[PDB]
Amino acid sequence: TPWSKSELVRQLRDLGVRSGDMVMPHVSLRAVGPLADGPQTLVDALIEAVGPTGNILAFVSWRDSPYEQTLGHDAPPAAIAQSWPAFDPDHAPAYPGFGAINEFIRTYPGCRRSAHPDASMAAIGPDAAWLVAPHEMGAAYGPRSPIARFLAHAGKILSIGAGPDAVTALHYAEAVARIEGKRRVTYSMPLLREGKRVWVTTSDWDSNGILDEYAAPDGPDAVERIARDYLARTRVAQGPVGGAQSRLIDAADIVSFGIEWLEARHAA
Ligand SMILES: NC[C@H]1O[C@H](O[C@H]2[C@H](O)[C@@H](O[C@H]3O[C@H](CO)[C@@H](O)[C@H](N)[C@H]3O)[C@H](N)C[C@@H]2N)[C@H](N)[C@@H](O)[C@@H]1O
Ligand SMILES: [Mg+2]
Ligand SMILES: [Mg+2]
Repeated sequence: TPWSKSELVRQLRDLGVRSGDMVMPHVSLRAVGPLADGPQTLVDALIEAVGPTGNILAFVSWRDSPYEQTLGHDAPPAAIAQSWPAFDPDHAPAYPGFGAINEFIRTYPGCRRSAHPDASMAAIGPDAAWLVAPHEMGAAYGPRSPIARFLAHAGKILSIGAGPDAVTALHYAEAVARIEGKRRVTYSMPLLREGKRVWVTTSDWDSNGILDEYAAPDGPDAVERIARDYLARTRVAQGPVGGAQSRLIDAADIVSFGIEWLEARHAA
């Protein structure tokens, strides 16, 4: 029988979500199983669980990010440059590959959306505007990004059937780790500025693997390795949300662990 909003809220409370919390979810809807009203049921449950003073932050990206089409070039290729849509935060759909729940989050009334087209973050709650801006090119997951502010805001990572590789906040640890050999990428995104499309080319840390040994397309990357080690070494509330094995992780603690993990393994 499909899970109801009330059942999910009670499960979230059992896992340790409290009114007023700042939560970043990573969801496998397949693991959760059927929901009374589809994915919206779990969105509504998350909002109820954090309450009217709580906040949700999600990494939603953009269905049409021209990442692969511009990667490695000093400017967008001519055909891309002429016809790609500018990123419009009000209308651009979320990227399906990071979870189908994210499009429901981003379209929720009052949701705010960050300006970085590839790293776009959506937030719901009283602190949403403060969470989502600034989000500049060159600051995808590191200092000055919404992730940085999430980590300063008592953030909790709510993994609902998701694997250790899903922990986006660990890209902050990669950004700040004092290690040699860090990989960077160059790409271009089409922004809206005063109603006009402006292409911006930037470099940033490689979010597909901070060192060569973490950058195999299949993984495992550093996020996955760090998170697997952390979860083997730390008390973390675990329990069901819907049909999904779930965990509620202190974000600052896992990111600090990840910085240490990288710096212990890689020369400065
Ligand atoms: N590397 C191994 C990991 O790979 C993917 O996760 C990555 C994404 O690939 C990356 O995406 C970027 O590169 C994509 C491919 O070019 C673009 O499509 C996308 N627009 C662009 O933002 C995110 N920023 C960070 C995330 N950890 C898998 N989901 C994950 O399970 C696996 O562990
Ligand atoms: Mg508050
Ligand atoms: Mg809207």
